[PDB]
Amino acid sequence: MEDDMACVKDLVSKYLADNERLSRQKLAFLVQTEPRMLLMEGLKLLSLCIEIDSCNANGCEHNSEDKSVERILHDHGILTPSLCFVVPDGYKLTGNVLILLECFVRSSPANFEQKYIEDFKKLEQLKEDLKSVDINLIPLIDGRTSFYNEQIPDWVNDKLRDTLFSLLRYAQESNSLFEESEYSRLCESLSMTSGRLSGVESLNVLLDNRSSHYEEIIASCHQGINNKLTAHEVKLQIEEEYQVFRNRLRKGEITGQFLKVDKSRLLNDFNNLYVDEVTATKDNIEHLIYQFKRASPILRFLYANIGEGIKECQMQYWRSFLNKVKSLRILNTRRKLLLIFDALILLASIHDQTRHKCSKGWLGSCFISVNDRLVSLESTKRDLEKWVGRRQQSERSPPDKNQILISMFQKTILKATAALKDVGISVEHYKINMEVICPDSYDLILNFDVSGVVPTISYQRTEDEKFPFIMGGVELLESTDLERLSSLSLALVNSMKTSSTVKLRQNEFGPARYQVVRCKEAYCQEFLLSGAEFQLIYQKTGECSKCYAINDNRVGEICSFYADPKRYFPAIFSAEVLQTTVSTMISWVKDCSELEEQLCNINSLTKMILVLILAHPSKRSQKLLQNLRYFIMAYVSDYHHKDLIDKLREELITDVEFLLYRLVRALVNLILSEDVKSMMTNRFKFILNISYMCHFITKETPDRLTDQIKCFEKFLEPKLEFGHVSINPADVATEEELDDMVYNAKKFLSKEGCTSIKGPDYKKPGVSKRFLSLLTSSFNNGSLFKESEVKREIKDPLVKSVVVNKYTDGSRVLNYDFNKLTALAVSQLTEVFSRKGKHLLNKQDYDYKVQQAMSNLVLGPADLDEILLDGGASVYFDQLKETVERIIDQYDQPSVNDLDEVVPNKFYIRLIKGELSNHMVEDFDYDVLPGNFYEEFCDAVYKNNKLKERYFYCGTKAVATRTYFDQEYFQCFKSILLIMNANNFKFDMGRLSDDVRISERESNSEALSKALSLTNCTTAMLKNLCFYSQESPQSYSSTGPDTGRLKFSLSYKEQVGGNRELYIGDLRTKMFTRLIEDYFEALSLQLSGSCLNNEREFENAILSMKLNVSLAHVSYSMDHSKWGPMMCPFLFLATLQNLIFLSKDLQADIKGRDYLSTLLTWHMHKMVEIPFNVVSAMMKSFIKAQLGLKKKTTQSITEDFFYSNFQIGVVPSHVSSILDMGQGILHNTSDFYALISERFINYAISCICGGTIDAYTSSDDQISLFDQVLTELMQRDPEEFKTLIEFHYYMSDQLNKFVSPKSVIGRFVAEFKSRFYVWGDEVPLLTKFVAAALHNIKCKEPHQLAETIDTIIDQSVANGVPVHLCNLIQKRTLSLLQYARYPIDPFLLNCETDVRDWVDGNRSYRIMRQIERLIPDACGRIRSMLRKLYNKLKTGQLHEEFTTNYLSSEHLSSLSNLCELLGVEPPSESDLEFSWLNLAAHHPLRMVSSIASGFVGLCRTLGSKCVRGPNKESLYIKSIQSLISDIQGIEPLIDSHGVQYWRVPLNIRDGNEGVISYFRPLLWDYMCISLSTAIELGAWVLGEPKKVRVLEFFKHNPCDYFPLKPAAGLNHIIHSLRRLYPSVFEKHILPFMSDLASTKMKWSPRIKFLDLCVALDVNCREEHYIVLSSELRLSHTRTHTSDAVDNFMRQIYFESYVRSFVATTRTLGSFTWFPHKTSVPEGEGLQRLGPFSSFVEKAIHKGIERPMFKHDLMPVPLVVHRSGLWECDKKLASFTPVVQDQDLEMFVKEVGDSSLDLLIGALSAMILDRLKLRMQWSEVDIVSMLKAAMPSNSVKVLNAVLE
RNA sequence: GCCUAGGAU
RNA sequence: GGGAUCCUAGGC
Ligand SMILES: [Zn+2]
Repeated sequence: MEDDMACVKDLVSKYLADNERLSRQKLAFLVQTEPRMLLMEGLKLLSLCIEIDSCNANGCEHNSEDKSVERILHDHGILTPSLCFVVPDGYKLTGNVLILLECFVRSSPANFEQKYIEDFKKLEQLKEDLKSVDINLIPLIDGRTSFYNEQIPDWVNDKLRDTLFSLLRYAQESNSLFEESEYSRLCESLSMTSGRLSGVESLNVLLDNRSSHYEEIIASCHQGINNKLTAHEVKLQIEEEYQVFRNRLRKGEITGQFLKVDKSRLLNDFNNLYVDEVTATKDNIEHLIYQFKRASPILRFLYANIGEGIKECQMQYWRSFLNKVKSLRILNTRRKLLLIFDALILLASIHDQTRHKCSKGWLGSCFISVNDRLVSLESTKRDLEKWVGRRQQSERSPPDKNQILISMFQKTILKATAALKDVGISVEHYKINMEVICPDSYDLILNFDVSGVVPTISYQRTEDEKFPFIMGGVELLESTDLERLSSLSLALVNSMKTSSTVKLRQNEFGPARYQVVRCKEAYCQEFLLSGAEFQLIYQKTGECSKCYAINDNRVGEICSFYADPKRYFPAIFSAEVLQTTVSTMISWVKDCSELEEQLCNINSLTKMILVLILAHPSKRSQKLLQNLRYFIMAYVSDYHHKDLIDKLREELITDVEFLLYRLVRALVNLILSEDVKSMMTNRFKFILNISYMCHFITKETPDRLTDQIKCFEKFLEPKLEFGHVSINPADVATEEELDDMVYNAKKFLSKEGCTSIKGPDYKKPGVSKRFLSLLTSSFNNGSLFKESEVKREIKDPLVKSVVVNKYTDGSRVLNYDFNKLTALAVSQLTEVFSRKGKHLLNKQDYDYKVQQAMSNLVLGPADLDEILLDGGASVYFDQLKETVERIIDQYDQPSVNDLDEVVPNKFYIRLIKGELSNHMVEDFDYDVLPGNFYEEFCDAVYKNNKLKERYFYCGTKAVATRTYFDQEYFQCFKSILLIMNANNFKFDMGRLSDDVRISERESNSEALSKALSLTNCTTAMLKNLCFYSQESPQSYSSTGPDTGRLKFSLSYKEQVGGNRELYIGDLRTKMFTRLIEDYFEALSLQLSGSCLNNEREFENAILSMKLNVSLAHVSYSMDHSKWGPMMCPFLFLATLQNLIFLSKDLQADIKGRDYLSTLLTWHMHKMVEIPFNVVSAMMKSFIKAQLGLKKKTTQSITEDFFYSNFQIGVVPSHVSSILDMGQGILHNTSDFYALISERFINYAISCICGGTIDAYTSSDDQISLFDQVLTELMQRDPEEFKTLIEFHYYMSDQLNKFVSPKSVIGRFVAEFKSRFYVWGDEVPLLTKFVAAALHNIKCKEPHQLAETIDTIIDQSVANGVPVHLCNLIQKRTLSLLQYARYPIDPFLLNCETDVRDWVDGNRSYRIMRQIERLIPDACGRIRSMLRKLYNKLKTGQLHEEFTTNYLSSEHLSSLSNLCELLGVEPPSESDLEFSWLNLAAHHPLRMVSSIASGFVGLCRTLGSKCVRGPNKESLYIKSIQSLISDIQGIEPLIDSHGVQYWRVPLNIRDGNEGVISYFRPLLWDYMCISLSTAIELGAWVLGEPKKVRVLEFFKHNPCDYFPLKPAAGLNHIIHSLRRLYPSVFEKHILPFMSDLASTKMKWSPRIKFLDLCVALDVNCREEHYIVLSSELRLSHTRTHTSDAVDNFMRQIYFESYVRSFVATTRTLGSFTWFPHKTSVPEGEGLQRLGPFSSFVEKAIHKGIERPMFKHDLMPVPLVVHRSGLWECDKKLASFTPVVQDQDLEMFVKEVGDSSLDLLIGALSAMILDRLKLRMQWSEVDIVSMLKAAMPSNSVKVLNAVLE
């Protein structure tokens, strides 16, 4: 700790500015050794610096020797009788007036004003005495709120502050030095404030340690470049390059890379694109539609022809009851559970049959028994026979099988009921019959014969003949297929609620167990199409791809397939949507005369496409549709890339895709049809929207492993050609790695072009020195700016999951073990063999025997091994055997298992474990267990000393120890759990599966806590958690800080098409990157053109675009490939080290540049990790290929790259190359680079030709808007235009920026960020928004999905979607919700919306509309009543007799009280009876990824106790339904769409408060919602609704639009917050963004409306819309800075009268009403400043802190007197704004509270000095104002003022 | 492979 | 990716 004081003493000796006035305390601090002495001297030094800086900035000389005002005056030559001893911190005299000063620091507005008022009273108590010598005193006060002075570098400042606080943090010393008051004041003074600068300059508190490796890098980055070239010079180089390029090109030495377009060739190649197996020339629609319906199982089932055709049985009740019993894990699943449970349902069906001849619940020999299981009957009889036989033998080794069977039945049923009756309710709802069990049944069982069909499931494919129906019977134009598909998809989705059961029959014995299988069956689901039923059958549960089978009763097993439950979602219940989609889509192109005939064919084709998408959803069918957009984009263009068509040829596997290809090719050939020309825009829209029919599938991933391998290959494969791949770089970098790094850094800049015997070689990384020098020089010469930059010099730019590492020692592991991994792989392989491999290969194959040997090796139960030796593989096993043998030979803190030591009946424990496995501890149920059990458990735990001290404290155990004695057992049980932290292999597998990892993961905040808790300032700030904290390093090498290097990790982010990469960091990597990110973004913010962060740029982009397509100017829409993995931080550093910013200052520039150099140098050395499963799978491939068990495909380069390093020893773990930039990490710097480079390139092209170009960017995309000249030239000299484009390609390639083959050039479209535009018409996107809105449901409260879908629909409607679609979607969602039977309240969603209900409505306005529609003739007067009420209130007549009198008050008859307080008749007596059931009127509903799983979770959660009691309990929803159904005065009511709302009588409104506690009346909610919305929106929403019939039909062309705008002081809000709720205000706005502790507000206008609005609220963009003017008719319409400147003026004027204050840069700015350099133009309120205009400009709006002199109006300072400005005994000028009644009211309120003579004198003086200027007072009153202000004594004050 | 009793899912 | 039984003891 001594080193701390040492180094800080060194700093304060060095960096302290030379001034002898600091020397004294300097000495006093540089000599002490006692801690307390050092703290005192340091704090005194800091306060001295503060007061010095203050007295300098104000203009008062520093009282150094600490004189006294008596002495201060008497040594100045005046007489002073006697004073009280006061010590000033500075003073000054001017003639007969005096100026004092006093300053301090306080960081809390509560403890701020105290010092202010104390100093003011201490000064006035001396002014009163001073007044009698004819001398004026002016008591200045200053209130700085930070110790950040100006004579001291700030990093030294806080480096001193924190070490002082630490030395002060001696516990014993702090205690035995002072009390808690001053301790608390001091600790919050060294608060480690975030300061005013960036947060990286703190680097200067650490060593350099930059010995040798850091030099040559900078040299190379600075060696060849020449960043000084003049402006004119660059023209020469540019011209020479252009000339040599054109010359060497025209002679045909380089390619052309660009082709002109022709529709013929494009169509021809698009047709013959896949021409190797689509043996077709032309296409007939008829044969197509014919062979479609007979394609594949689902299709052949849909369009088929089937189905030309309540009992309260005794098979359901039993089943429901047994299901419920099974749910709770009561019974021990042991040697034979489910068999008896099957026998019981067998007897149930037997009994039920012979009474009413039921025909249900049966397929051949099958019956859905318990958990959707479909058992046979024969094997049941056999196993029952065998069971009773061996049981009789056990009785032998008397009774008959009947007797023992009924005995078991009686025993199990009795145990069942006995367990149930502990807590569970009984037969009361379970209406069962104990006659089912006959006194003899086993015989009756053995005499049951049913005949029928047999069930089968066929795995392998078949032929198209086992289908016993007639294929083509349905028709396209009808909508049966969609409903069949909906039903089937729902039957699929529902296949997840099954729980993993325990099978009964292995069902097969032999390798045919994957061939057609039928002995028994397994689980099954039920669904109805129109008439009869159908069973859907599967075998194993979960959510993994498997087989299925569709069984029926009249025939067996219509088909079978290979689907997967998820990914089939977005079709359920949505049938009348898709049809409407297709219809409105067709509706566009239906007027093309040249297409009149075969139009119906188009219809069929469109429909067919959609059904195909829905029937066979698969990965590689998405990209085919997506890529289509680029083709159509190319069609309308002019020039396209040379190598385009070879992109749309990815990969196809099975047939269906080729069917889709043929269909779409036919449709394109028919739509395009070169001999038709009429409607181009509509066909454009049609095809384009057809291309977006890809989102309909899903966004998820098909697999995991082969999804990770792809991304890993994408990562690695391009970093190998360049020839630089390091491996396992240790934290201490050896020399060879540094050497290779230098060599590669040199190689990177070795690019060349157009001057060589080889010419340019595209598609290879690197930058050439010529172009880089040209760029840098042309940038430094200011040849890339405009007036918005030359006039504004660039100010200094300095003013999810996270990985947790492992640890074995000081070091950190970085390499997996070899032999451990070998053992792991072997084990896994043995598992794979044991599960499936053993049932596929023959026993006389060598591979089978090998696997057998390796399995009996690894677990417990040579001529073959000799042949193995002859098969080469000899030594591999010889070593591996002993290796893994030795690996396998090598292998009281309170916990959860201890429960088994207390609770003997385990069933309770299983209950508890389930409940915890569902809900948190905080919301555990009270009634899961018997009430006595809690007390008995608490007793049995408090007895046993062990667990007692393990959870009780004898001296969080405190809260439990205390509560147990007080006998609140439930809180005790919950607490003991909150401590419990519940929230044949011969070795241990899990330990191995954990040892051979390296990195683990954690959430965002779980680590932020564990960080912030281990430091002083518990306010999370950037530069506090890595610089000044425990566990941080001291110095740093050229590689990284002494903690280590910058790790990372890999994963994938999924989208449509392919998947992008995802880097993940640790805490430190994030913390350090964030600084560079913020820096570069702040820097880019000054320059115009970027569009990644801003908003008001993107709209300018859109406006420029829309403007471009009116004159046919040639747009150029680009893109960029491999942007991520082909950028390098070396390039950023190199272009930075040559950047020269503002040239006025000298050093801080290079300081920042060096800091950034160090940061980038750290970043260049990252150590990317490699995932685990990738390594496991590749090792598996290796160990296979070694023996070559199953020869796979020919290995790519990655497998060899691995195996090479693998069969030498080392297993590759980390790779640290140079070539790759982070993918998504270093965004802002990449955008900066792209912007600068693009501007330079456009500059060059301007230099060559005679035109201009405008561009933009987000991260890699771009546009280019050719000027008029470059457009109009293109039509005469195509050669020159093409060569310009080519030279652009070349140049832009030289700077390491490529162009993807999908860019285009055109005159008819313009693309940006996927937002297309055309002339005249506009292009919507229907399919995208529809497919988005179809699946956006998760497992939240059903009151949130409402606003979710409402937001989605509001966003969509703005883009030309027609509203009918939206209503259909809303109805679909409501039906999906009703499927779970959640009783729909009134306001859940408004399924009636219109076109006015979005463009001018909120989320709730539509609620008001549905209510208005529901129950009229009541609101028809409530509206007028609220209208009168609001009209009266808006002018503030009562303004309080409603909020604090009615709103909070009990809504009992308050309405009638309003109606009598306003004079309108109250409602009827049969009005209050309306209400609406609200679940969760006490506490929100308790709750217990993907989408399907989310939906099944939401479907499950409802049932299981979604109800909280009065205090805390649990119930159901059916319960409350019954308990309402009891009371015979409660009448429900429904609407057409379905909206429950009730009628309950006021006569029993009380007297039965049991269930009625939930209900809530409707008109109350209507009133309050209406008032709130009206206050918020425009008050026009309280007219009278109406429907119009004033229109005749007009021929509505399908494309016609009409843009629209929606129909709509923060300082005052903040004022009211600080005036009403101070505690909430200080802790939520000041630390967020504010510093206004030293600010006054005692003179500010007030508003009553806003005040009461805020009191209620605390008590209780969307630019344009684009719609069709063919809809705008059928609707309804309803019937109805200068301020701030004048506020500051009146504030100053009012303060001028209360006292006298000096006018300086700190007095004025200290107020609140002031334009503190906000968004204000040059001249806005400068006319309303009088004598203060120039000061704001010349002084305030430049950063100049000085006092006011006489030269500031056109050497004594100025004094603000009453109204007019005064110098020493003379007036120069004045100013006086206008006053109002309310301002005077607030004035006389706040001033005339305690004293009187002050108000009288002030008013008299104001009247006097305002009369002598002859202004007029006739505009206001006096007497009534006084009365309204002083309600009891206005007479005497009237007399006083008027006298 | 079976019966009884229990434990774990 | 596509069929769930494991341990200990007692009588066998
Ligand atoms: Zn029946």
